[PDB]
Formats: sequence, structure tokens, C-alpha cells
Amino acid sequence: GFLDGKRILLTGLLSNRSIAYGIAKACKREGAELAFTYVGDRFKDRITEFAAEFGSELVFPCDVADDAQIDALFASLKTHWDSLDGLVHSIGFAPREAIAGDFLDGLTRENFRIAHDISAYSFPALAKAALPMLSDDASLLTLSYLGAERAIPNYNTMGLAKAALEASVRYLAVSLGAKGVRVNAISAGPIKTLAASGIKSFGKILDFVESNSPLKRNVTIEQVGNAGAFLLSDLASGVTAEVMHVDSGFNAVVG
Amino acid sequence: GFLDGKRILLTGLLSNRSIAYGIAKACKREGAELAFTYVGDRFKDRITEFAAEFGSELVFPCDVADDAQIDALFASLKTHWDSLDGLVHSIGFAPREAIAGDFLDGLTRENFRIAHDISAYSFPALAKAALPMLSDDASLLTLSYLGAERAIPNYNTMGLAKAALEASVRYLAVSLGAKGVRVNAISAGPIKTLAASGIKSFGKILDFVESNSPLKRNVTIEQVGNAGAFLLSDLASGVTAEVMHVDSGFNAVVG
Amino acid sequence: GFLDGKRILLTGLLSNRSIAYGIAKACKREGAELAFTYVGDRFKDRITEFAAEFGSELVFPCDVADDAQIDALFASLKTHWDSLDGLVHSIGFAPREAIAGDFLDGLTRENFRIAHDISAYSFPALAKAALPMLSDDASLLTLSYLGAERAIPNYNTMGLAKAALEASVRYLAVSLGAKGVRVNAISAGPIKTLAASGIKSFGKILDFVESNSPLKRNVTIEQVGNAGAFLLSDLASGVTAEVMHVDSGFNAVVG
Amino acid sequence: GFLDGKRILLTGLLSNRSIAYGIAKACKREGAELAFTYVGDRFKDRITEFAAEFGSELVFPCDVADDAQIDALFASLKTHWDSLDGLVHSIGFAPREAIAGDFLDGLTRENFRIAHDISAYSFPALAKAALPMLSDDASLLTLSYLGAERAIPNYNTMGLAKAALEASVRYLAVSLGAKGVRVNAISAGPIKTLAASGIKSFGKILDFVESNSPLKRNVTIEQVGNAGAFLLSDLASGVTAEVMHVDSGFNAVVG
Ligand SMILES: NC(=O)c1ccc[n+]([C@@H]2O[C@H](COP(=O)([O-])OP(=O)(O)OC[C@H]3O[C@@H](n4cnc5c(N)ncnc54)[C@H](O)[C@@H]3O)[C@@H](O)[C@H]2O)c1
Ligand SMILES: NC(=O)c1ccc[n+]([C@@H]2O[C@H](COP(=O)([O-])OP(=O)(O)OC[C@H]3O[C@@H](n4cnc5c(N)ncnc54)[C@H](O)[C@@H]3O)[C@@H](O)[C@H]2O)c1
Ligand SMILES: NC(=O)c1ccc[n+]([C@@H]2O[C@H](COP(=O)([O-])OP(=O)(O)OC[C@H]3O[C@@H](n4cnc5c(N)ncnc54)[C@H](O)[C@@H]3O)[C@@H](O)[C@H]2O)c1
Ligand SMILES: NC(=O)c1ccc[n+]([C@@H]2O[C@H](COP(=O)([O-])OP(=O)(O)OC[C@H]3O[C@@H](n4cnc5c(N)ncnc54)[C@H](O)[C@@H]3O)[C@@H](O)[C@H]2O)c1
Ligand SMILES: Oc1cc(Cl)ccc1Oc1ccc(Cl)cc1Cl
Ligand SMILES: Oc1cc(Cl)ccc1Oc1ccc(Cl)cc1Cl
Ligand SMILES: Oc1cc(Cl)ccc1Oc1ccc(Cl)cc1Cl
Ligand SMILES: Oc1cc(Cl)ccc1Oc1ccc(Cl)cc1Cl
Repeated sequence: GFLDGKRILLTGLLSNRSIAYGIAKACKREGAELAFTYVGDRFKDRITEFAAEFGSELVFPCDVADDAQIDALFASLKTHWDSLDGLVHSIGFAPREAIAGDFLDGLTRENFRIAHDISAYSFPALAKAALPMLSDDASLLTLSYLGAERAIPNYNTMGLAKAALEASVRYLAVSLGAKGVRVNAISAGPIKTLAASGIKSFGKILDFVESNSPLKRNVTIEQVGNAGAFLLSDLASGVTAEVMHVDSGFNAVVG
Repeated sequence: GFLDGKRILLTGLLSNRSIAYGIAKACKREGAELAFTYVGDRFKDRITEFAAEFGSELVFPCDVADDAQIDALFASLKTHWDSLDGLVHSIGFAPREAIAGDFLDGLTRENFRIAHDISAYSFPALAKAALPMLSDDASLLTLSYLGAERAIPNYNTMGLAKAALEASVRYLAVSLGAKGVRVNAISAGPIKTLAASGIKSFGKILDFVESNSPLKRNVTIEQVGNAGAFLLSDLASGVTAEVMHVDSGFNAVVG
Repeated sequence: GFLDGKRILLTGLLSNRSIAYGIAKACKREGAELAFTYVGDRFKDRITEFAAEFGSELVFPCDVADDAQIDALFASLKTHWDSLDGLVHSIGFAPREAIAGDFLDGLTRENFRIAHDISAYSFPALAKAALPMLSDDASLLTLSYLGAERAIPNYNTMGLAKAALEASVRYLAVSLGAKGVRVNAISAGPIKTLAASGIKSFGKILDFVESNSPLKRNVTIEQVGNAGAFLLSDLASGVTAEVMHVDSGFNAVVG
Repeated sequence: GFLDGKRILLTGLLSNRSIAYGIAKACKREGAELAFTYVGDRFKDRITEFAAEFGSELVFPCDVADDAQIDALFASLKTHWDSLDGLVHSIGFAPREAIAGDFLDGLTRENFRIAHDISAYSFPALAKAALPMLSDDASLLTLSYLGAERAIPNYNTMGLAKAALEASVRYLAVSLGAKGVRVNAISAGPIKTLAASGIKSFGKILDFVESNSPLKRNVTIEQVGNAGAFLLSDLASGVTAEVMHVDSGFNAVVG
């Protein structure tokens, strides 16, 4: 495949419906060696099964809230890999009331801090931590959503963080571009995942996109996965600082 | 003027070259009643002179880092005004190494938190706090910069925060829109202010914009001031969730 | 008013519900001297009444399809005015099948040519013809629609033309910017006008915008009129190459 | 490869330096069957060599200015293929004075018409003509430039046309989306091609992009070729109505 010999670290793989899971499957198919992260002592079993499922024994704990675990992540990976080719940032979180009902109702300084801490800062944080062992043609990938660019019901505080996330894609691309590293994001359409359950009336969003998107259909973690695999490969060596919509074209219309 | 009888609160007035100062002058000229905020026990004298200069006795301390001062601000304002017609958010801050040289060099979880805390969160924070005494045709205004949408040298972490700020403009517009309140931002071109001094090689930016902007000239706090006065007025009752460029058109070209 | 002593030529005034009519009323109120154009020998009477209604005797024929009438327009205006301060381009047209049903169904080389000829080319064309008699602080204004940036049902070929129109705003801004002339567009929300009648299911669009816009209301020619007067005035001397949304914020949300 | 069994028609292949040539090479590598078009009785020899070079005997004349040749193109192709999987629109033209010096100097109704006729209309025109023989998972691709979104020196009239082209990408995506057809564009960075020679001071642009792009390097027809191959493949089945930048990230920065 077009990822033969590429070593890729994936975050955010929580279940077999996770976006990170879709990307992992596509990357393995295209011939990459994978490494995974998990959050919390408990999930170690579930993620190891997933890793083994993709032919990997490399799993590392990393709660992006903790600077310690982040530095430890790449110190540990370095004992197995001396060169990192790909990094998949598929991580997001906000207190649930900050993504429910009215934007102001759920707004608190703490909710704001957490949402941006975990959903935005973590990307460039991981990048900075990985820099020393990044190959010269390395590719960094993150996941964003249309809510960053336009106001979407219930998305609220998460929207602000995503806007920051996308801005970081650009500033990262400039900082790491000299070395030859590319940084991109995929703005994915709605997908029924674990995290998606916390967004109020997510079903309304799925129905609406299926009805109004140009392709009249929702996207899959396979379609997002393939797009991700492409951006991580040398096929996209001309692409950086890009926010690529994988949403059946929904962003481009007025529903 | 087109602001006769409007009561407007302005933050960020620090010196006579401040953007907030430009907006203040324009609003007064168009007939508004002004109120001001200052940071730190010390600046009370300097801001009181400015307030008097605009025919106001209303100055209140407000460090947007402190929830207490924010709640106290509108509690105090309520003893003078029972109705707030306008709110000007002209506030920004990041640790200086976070806006110097390389994006990653200046990136730390703390620098990130501070920048977003003060430059982004504070806007919707003030909005939420002012909501109870906001008129039905009230208008909220904030200041942003091209660095949110494109990667600008040295702007770094501030770019991420501004992106979040612009996103909050949209989500605020939806939340307060029902009541009839409008929320907008002005994306101002570079202006030699106090804060601007902290941006490395700011002079290079001024020269470049003057040379490459369609109008071949930099903007003034009077031009930003007038635009702000417009957006705060009923003349712009059809405008909300808008990021208006006041930058001599620089954003629309490739220099 | 903030347009005292400004001489402004308005195209597109067809009925008292026209956007151009809204702009004219606002401009007169703020103290401008107005001049008007009409299409076809017949409408001369109706437009002269309107002109008189705004205290003007200056009406000139100008079918923007004809280079002759365009050059003649400013030759004639020059006999009354030696200096033009403002130009309002409120003109649009496409064959009706090109803005009905399916995009491809209504697509023909001729329909394409006409739509772009009248709706896009005419703006920079009028600009070029007016250049010799334009003041140094002159302001040019055109009207666009969200359909240029996103696909809107039935707008079809008109969307392509508007996209070109908005692009011309930018290139015009660069070309005339040196002299000191500003070029802008207002992206207006849906308004029940004569032309609007030709857009299939225009009523559905009005209802949708009223329901989903942040301000939960449609815009008026008065609100667009005021925005236009602002952009035409020195109050907006810092603004050029801008496409300003006057649509109750509709563009910024997902409905 | 990921294009095994796909039948793709390519326009715009003029020299081994053409963008279409880069795309052709990448598609063949990934396993597609190719067909080519040429303009003018004369170039038939040169294009047949190129086609043979990619293992194809299918070349058809098509001057997109002529409705006749366009209809004849797909009538002829239908005798060899009963199903078209891909269409590559790599065509552009404007009278040379329309892309030299000042925007207004080169502006004439005729120059405007031609530029939009050949560079914008031709895309949806070809699409409509190909519709009857398009497969349900077909993918259409066109080439655009940053000049559509921002004012670039000398690009002038071409910028307007590209803006229209990108708008057509969106309306096309909606019209053909129901059937399952995807429509996308690649916004390519500057590449030294035949057409590029007609843009005044093209060398200045190449140097500037190489110096200021995040990757500090210009792009190749191979990099654009790969991106194009991706968008034409099922790997990108989640992507439509997208304008993908392949420009080393240049668009995302301020140089
Ligand atoms: N699911 C969708 O419809 C959709 C659409 C667009 C964008 N996205 C974005 O895609 C990304 C991945 O979400 P998903 O939908 O694949 O979901 P998912 O819920 O299956 O996984 C989200 C992951 O985030 C991780 N995470 C949360 N807080 C963390 C922390 N403090 N430290 C480390 N990891 C943490 C979880 O462990 C989990 O693996 C998120 O940024 C989400 O906003 C999702
Ligand atoms: N100066 C420019 O060229 C320029 C360009 C675009 C945008 N902006 C934005 O305009 C706004 C005004 O900045 P300016 O350049 O006019 O500068 P200025 O330095 O005169 O004012 C900035 C203000 O921020 C205030 N501030 C900082 N930390 C604060 C805190 N914790 N609590 C409350 N207030 C705090 C300061 O007291 C000061 O009054 C900022 O948001 C800035 O990003 C400025
Ligand atoms: N009404 C809306 O909802 C809306 C929304 C967005 C944009 N617009 C834009 O507003 C502008 C004016 O539309 P309106 O709604 O005020 O309409 P209106 O229907 O009352 O007027 C249309 C105008 O087209 C002009 N016109 C047509 N062919 C012409 C030609 N060959 N030469 C000169 N003038 C010609 C006429 O003078 C007429 O006044 C158009 O560019 C339209 O696209 C309208
Ligand atoms: N080369 C660049 O730097 C660059 C960058 C971005 C976008 N583009 C776009 O890419 C496309 C191809 O440009 P290129 O640089 O690969 O160039 P190229 O000059 O080698 O090819 C341009 C093609 O236009 C075609 N063409 C011209 N007039 C035509 C007509 N009347 N009918 C049909 N076809 C006609 C010719 O077949 C020619 O091969 C154009 O749309 C151009 O705007 C080019
Ligand atoms: O960004 C998302 C967008 C959609 Cl449409 C669905 C799920 C998303 O992902 C999240 C949603 C809420 C929280 Cl709290 C965390 C995450 Cl990761
Ligand atoms: O945002 C700005 C943009 C420009 Cl071009 C110039 C000055 C700006 O204002 C600031 C810059 C840096 C910091 Cl830390 C704080 C502020 Cl208020
Ligand atoms: O552009 C418009 C957009 C809207 Cl929502 C309503 C009216 C518009 O104006 C026109 C619409 C169609 C044609 Cl043929 C001509 C014109 Cl002037
Ligand atoms: O769009 C382009 C952009 C660049 Cl940077 C270089 C070449 C381009 O393509 C053209 C430019 C001018 C003409 Cl007349 C024809 C074509 Cl095909």
C-alpha cells in the first residue's frame, strides 16, 4: 500500500466505531506499522486487543491533560521506534453541560479551560513532544468539525476549541514545515460514535446531513479513514495546513 | 449622532493610542454615554482622566482573569445604569514568549491557558455577566486579527486564541440573538499600540501592510473606531455574527 | 448626516421595494446628492418620479449589456458632476430557467454568458468607465448573495456569477486602491423584491431564514440601505475589498 | 493501484510539463484506463504520442468553445466506453492583456466573456454532456488557483473566472450528488507550465512561494497528480464539493 514502511501513532481509539479506529484500519491496509494510546489504567486491556488486532504490541498510556504522560509517551515509544512517521490526533472532550442546550448556560471558565485544554492544546502539545523523533517527511493529522466555522446547535464550547485546533494546524504547519513535516486536519461529518452520544439531539444532525448533503448520505469511519491515510502518506506531500472536509459535501450547501 | 442615548461600556482603554480609545472617541462623537474598565488598582487615576475626557464618571476595575471582578463589574454598573446598550471587548493577552519567534518554542500548557483565558473566554464571559441588564437591541463588539485565519509570523498562540474568539462571536450571536442582541467582531489591521510592542518585528508588519494593502496605507484607531461605532448602532441592526475587516483590505490580497 | 456633500450614482432602482431604493433613502437621509439610472426607454417616467422623490433631476439610461450606454452614462453625468463620490451597483440578471430547478438543466453557454455579463462584468465595467471622474475618497458598492459561497437551491447559475462578482470586488479594490478608492460588497439576506420573484420557492427561503437566523428575523432594505450608506461614507475609510453580510447572521449558522 | 478498472478522460494535456500530464501519470500508475482530448487539428500527433505513452489509443478533439465538439466528444467516447468513471478538467484561457499589468487595463467585455467561457463554463458544460454515460460512483476534477479567493498581481480577469469555477464545483456537486457523482477541485500552487508563461513575472511568484510556503518548496505535477488520483478514486468517496489546496500550504500563511 501507499503507507508501506510508515510508522504511525494513533490516539483516540476507544471503540470499533471510533474515528481513530477507521483510520487505523485504513493505515494498516495500506501497510503501516501502528502504535496506540489509551486513557486510564483500566482501558489497557481493550486497547491491547485492538492493537493486537492490527498486528501491534505497542500501547502506551497518555492522558493529554498530564504533561508527564505526554513526555513519557514519546520516551517510551523511542525505545521501540527511533523514527515516527505519522501522528493521529483523534481526541476531544468538554464537560457535558458545555455542549448541551444554550451556549451561555454551559459556559464557565473551567468548562472553557478543559474543552480547549483537551481538544485544542493537546494537538500541538503532542507535536512538540514528538518533534525530536519525527522523520523529515512525517505527517501530523487531527480531527475537526464544521462547528468550528459555523454555529451548530449544542456544539457550543466545543466549537470554540475546534476553531483554535484548526488555527493550530496552520501555525504547526509553519513551525514544522521547514523540517519537511506536514500538518493537516480532517473536518469530518457527523458519525455515530461514543463521544457523539454526549451531543444533544445528535440524531437530528445525522438525519439532516443525510437529507441535505450533496451525496445524500452520511460518511463512515472508512471514508474518513481513507482520507486520513492519504494525508498521512507521501501521496499528499504537497498538502499541508489544510482542513479537508470529509462530510459528503455538507459544508458546501445551505440545508 | 447615530448613537444618541446609547449606553456603552468599553474595556481595554489603556492609552490614547489604544483601539478602545479610538472606539470611545467615535461613540462619544455620535452621542453615546460611556463607561470604562481598568486593570489593577494603579491605573485607576489614568483611566478616570480618560473617562472625564469623554464626559464620564463611570470607571470600574475588571481583571477578566477573576470571576469576582467580572460579576462585581455589572453589579456596580447596575447602580448607575439599569440598561446596557453596548459592550466593547478590546482585551488581549499572552505570555510574551508565546508570541515571539517559533510557535512551538513558546508553547506551554500554561501559556496556552492564559492566552485563551484572557483573549477568548473573557468575551462570552462578560456577555453572560451583562446579559441580565442588556437592552433588547444591544450590540456586543470585540477585536480580532487576521492571525486567527492565517498563520502570521510571531503571532503564534495568539492566533489560536483569536480563532476561538471569532468562533464565540458566532455562538454568542445565536444565544443572544433570540433576545435581539447582536454580536460582532472587527478584524483590525496592524496599529502601533502598547500591546503591539510585544509582537516581534511589528514594524516589518506595518511596512508590509502599507506596501501591499489595496489602499496602500495602514489603518487608524479612528477608522476602527468609526466601524465599531457603526456596528454598535441601530444602523447595523441587520448585522450580527460578523467578522468585519478594517485593514485597508489587506486580508483580501496576497502580498 | 455622514454623507453630507457626497455625490452618489445608484443603479438598480426599479420599485420602492428594490434594494437600491433602500440604499437611496438611507443615503439621502445622511445628506448625499443622488443620481439614478434606468433600463429601457419606457421606465424613464417611473425612475424620474423616484429621482424627484429624492430631490434629484439626474436620471440616465444605462443597459449594462451595451458598452455604448455605459460610456455615455458617465459622459452625461460629467456635464452635471465633475466628481463622483459613490457608485452603487445593484444590478443582476439571468435567464429564468437558469435559476429554476436543477443547475445542469438550466445550464447553457448562452445563459451562462448572459448571467455573468450582466451580474458580474457590469460592476468592474462601470468602475472602469467612471474612473476618470472618481474622487480620491470614492466608494464603490455592489450587492451579492450567500449563493456565491455555498450552493443554494434554485440559485444555480446566479451563484457562479455572484462568485465572480465578489472576486471582482477584490481585484477592483487593488486596482483602484492606489488612487484611494474603496470597493466593497454587501451580501444581503433574502428580500421580497421584483427579481426575487423569479427564484423558485423564494417563500421557502424567507421562512427558513426567519426561523434559523440568529436574530430570528429577515432583513429590510432599510437595514441593507444603512449598511450601504456606511460603506459609502468616510466612516468606512478603513474598509475595502470586503463582502459584508447583512442577513441577520444567517450565513454564520447551520439551519 | 487504487484506480484499478477506472476509466478516466483527461483534458488539458499539452506538454510533459502540463498539470494534466502529472495527473495522467499518477492515474495510470494507480491502474486507470485513460482517454485524452486535444485542441486544434494540428496537436493530434503530439497528443497521440502522449496517449500511447500511457497505453491509450483514445484521443478526441475538443475545443470547449464549441458546443458541437463537446457533444461529439462524448458521442465518440461512447463507442469505446459505455461508462465513464472520471473526468479531469485541466483547461484555462484568457486573452493575454487580461492577465497582464492592471486589472482594469486588461478588462473588456470580450476578454471577460472568453476567460469565463473557456475557464469556468466549460467544466459544468463537459459535466452535463458526460452525464448520460457517467457511472454512479464517478468523480469529476478541475484545477483552480488561489487567485480566485484573493487578489494576486497580474492574475486579474482569470481570478474572477476561477471564482466562478469553484462555485460551479459546489453547484455541480449538488446536482450530480444524488446520482452518487462527486465533484472536486484542486487549488494548485504555481507550477512552471506552458500557460504559466503568459502570467507576467511568474518567476517572482515561484520564488515567493518557495520562500514563504510552510514547506519552503514549490509543488510538482507529481504532487498535484497524486492528490488528483486520490480525489478520483473511491478512497475519497466521502469527499465532494471540496476545493483542496495543493500548494505546500502557501494559502494558509501571510508571506
Ligand atoms: N464522531 C463524530 O461525528 C465527529 C465528527 C467530527 C469530528 N469529530 C472529532 O473527532 C475526534 C475523535 O472523536 P470520535 O468521534 O472518534 O470519538 P470517540 O468518542 O470514539 O473517541 C474520542 C476519544 O477521545 C479520547 N479522549 C477524551 N478525553 C481525553 C483525554 N483527556 N486524554 C486523552 N484522550 C482523551 C477518548 O479516550 C476517546 O478515545 C474528536 O476531536 C471529535 O470532536 C467527531
Ligand atoms: N494593536 C493592533 O494592531 C491590533 C490589531 C488587531 C487586533 N487587535 C486587538 O485589539 C484589542 C485591543 O488591543 P490594542 O492593540 O488596542 O491595545 P492596548 O494594549 O492599548 O490594550 C489592550 C488591553 O488589554 C487589557 N488587558 C490585558 N490583560 C487583561 C486582563 N487580564 N483583564 C482585563 N484587561 C486586560 C489591557 O489592560 C489593555 O487595556 C486586542 O484584543 C488586540 O488583540 C489589535
Ligand atoms: N432581493 C434579495 O433577496 C437579494 C439578496 C441578495 C442579493 N440581491 C442582489 O441585489 C441586487 C438588486 O436586486 P434587488 O433585489 O434590489 O432587485 P430588483 O428586482 O427590484 O431590481 C433588479 C434590477 O436589475 C437591474 N437590471 C437588470 N438588467 C439590467 C441591465 N441590463 N442593465 C442595468 N440594470 C439592469 C434593474 O435596474 C433592476 O433595478 C442584485 O444584484 C441581486 O442579486 C438581492
Ligand atoms: N500551471 C500553474 O501554475 C497552475 C496553477 C494552478 C492552477 N492552474 C490551472 O490548471 C489548469 C492547467 O494549467 P497548466 O499550468 O497545467 O497548463 P498547460 O498550459 O500545459 O495547459 C492548459 C491547457 O488549456 C487547454 N485549453 C486552452 N484553451 C482551450 C480551449 N479553447 N479549449 C479547450 N482547452 C483549452 C489546452 O489544451 C492546454 O493544455 C488551468 O485551469 C490553470 O488555470 C495552473
Ligand atoms: O466533535 C464532534 C462532532 C460531532 Cl458531530 C460528534 C462528536 C464529536 O466529538 C465529540 C463531541 C463531544 C465531546 Cl464532549 C467530545 C467529542 Cl470528541
Ligand atoms: O492582536 C494584535 C494584532 C496586531 Cl497586528 C498587533 C497587536 C495586537 O494586539 C496584541 C498583540 C499581542 C498581545 Cl500578547 C496582545 C495584544 Cl492586545
Ligand atoms: O441575487 C438575488 C438573490 C436573492 Cl435571494 C433574491 C434576488 C436576487 O436577485 C436576482 C435573482 C435572480 C435574477 Cl435572474 C436576477 C436578480 Cl437581480
Ligand atoms: O491559473 C494559473 C495559475 C498559475 Cl500560477 C499559472 C498558470 C495558470 O493557468 C493559466 C494562466 C493563464 C492563462 Cl491565459 C491560462 C492558464 Cl491555463
